Amino acid sequence: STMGQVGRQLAIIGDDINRRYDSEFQTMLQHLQPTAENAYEYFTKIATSLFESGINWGRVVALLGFGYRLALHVYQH
Amino acid sequence: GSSTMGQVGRQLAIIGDDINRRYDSEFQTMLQHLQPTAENAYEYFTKIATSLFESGINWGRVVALLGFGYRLALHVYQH
Repeated sequence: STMGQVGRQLAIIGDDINRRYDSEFQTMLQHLQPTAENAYEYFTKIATSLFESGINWGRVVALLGFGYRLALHVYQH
Repeated sequence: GSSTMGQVGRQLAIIGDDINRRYDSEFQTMLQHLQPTAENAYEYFTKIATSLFESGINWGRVVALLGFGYRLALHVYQH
């Protein structure tokens, strides 16, 4: 039942993560204007340049979220 | 674009570095309060994950759970 307590604190963290950077993702997507024909190439090099300048869990998270929004952007366009 | 990929990559580096330090303290508090071992880490994680997601799931919550699982693994390895 303490599993709910820890689970509730992750819900706050995740909901805070979900809204804190959601706007910053869409700004990049508008400046990128990605399509199905360039999404893979855009994503792969962006990932390489991000990680070759350093990698940590937060950067992995930021890239995962970017890739998720990038996929949503391409599906809707 | 060419130089464009560096700009977006640098913006993700800022976001990731802000994420990495914004919640790192909140995770370690959870790990100290749970005191997980190799023999209860899986049960701890699965129950926490089910209760987290059954109250709702979004990208941030998936992210928060991944990070918790990563730190939980680091904590168990160190003990």
